[PDB]
Amino acid sequence: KLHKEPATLIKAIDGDTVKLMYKGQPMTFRLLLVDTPEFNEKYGPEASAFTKKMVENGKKIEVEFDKGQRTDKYGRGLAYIYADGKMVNEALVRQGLAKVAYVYKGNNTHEQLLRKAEAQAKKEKLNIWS
Ligand SMILES: [Ca+2]
Repeated sequence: KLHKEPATLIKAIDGDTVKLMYKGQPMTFRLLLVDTPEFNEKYGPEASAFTKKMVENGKKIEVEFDKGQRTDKYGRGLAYIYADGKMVNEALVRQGLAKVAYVYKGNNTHEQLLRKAEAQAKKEKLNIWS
C-alpha cells in the first residue's frame, strides 16, 4: 500500500515540479501522472501560480511515492503531493491546468482517478481545454 509521508516546502518551481525538504534532505519532486505546460507556454504561468498557491498555503504538505520507480532520469523524486490531504496532481487536472501523463515505470495507482478528473475538465472546456 502507498503511504503519505511529511515534507516541508522549500520552493515551488513550476506547475509540476516543486522543491521539498524530504527526510531532512532538499529534493526536487516531479508530480506523477500529470503534465502542466512549461512556464513559457500557454497556461504555464497559471499552472505555476496554482501549484505555488496550493503548496505555500497548505498547513501540511505530504509526499506519497507510488509502487514503481521513485526517481526519474533527472534525479527528481516521483510522487503524488498533498496539501492538507488534497492531492495537488488531481487538483491541477480537475482545474484543466494539466493533462494526464503517460505511465512511467509502473507508477499507475492514481491513473483512473486522474483520468476521471481530466474528462470532467475537458467536458467543461476549462483552461487548457478551452
Ligand atoms: Ca511540464
